[PDB]
Amino acid sequence: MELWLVRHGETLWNREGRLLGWTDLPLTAEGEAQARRLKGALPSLPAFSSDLLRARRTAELAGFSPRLHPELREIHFGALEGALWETLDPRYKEALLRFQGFHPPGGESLSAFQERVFRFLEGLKAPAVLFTHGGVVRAVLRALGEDGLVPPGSAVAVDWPRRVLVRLALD
Repeated sequence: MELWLVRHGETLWNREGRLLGWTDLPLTAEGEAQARRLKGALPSLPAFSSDLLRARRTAELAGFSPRLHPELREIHFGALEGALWETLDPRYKEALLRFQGFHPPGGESLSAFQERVFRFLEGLKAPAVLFTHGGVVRAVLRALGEDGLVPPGSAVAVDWPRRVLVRLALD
């Protein structure tokens, strides 16, 4: 199934390097610029979006009127929301780098996050554009044998659940 996953534009915590999950930050001026650039670079397909502000705003600026789904939200970091990556305990850093065995207090485990994301994707019966988050895109890429956290305001098209089709980044 052809699915286009879009990572929302940048927020302040992108440059600050803080874990950004359910904290509802708005896009920065540049983030909105990145979103605008997506308009015309994404196919006209039904759209779904994380209900978090930065994702919804990215979808709007990209020219879409998506159906909101909490299932497309970034992982919930719990007590780690807002934590600087730099000073994150090595055990948490490794869990996030290896994408396994991560369950922050008051948050969501990586395995539960994956279950949530993949269950949502399984329900998509036709091609669509999904406005979402870095962790969601990473979960999909990693499950397809590819690594890397695509830049803010960029997109990746995949043939779910078989392979990545194209990675699209604009300047």
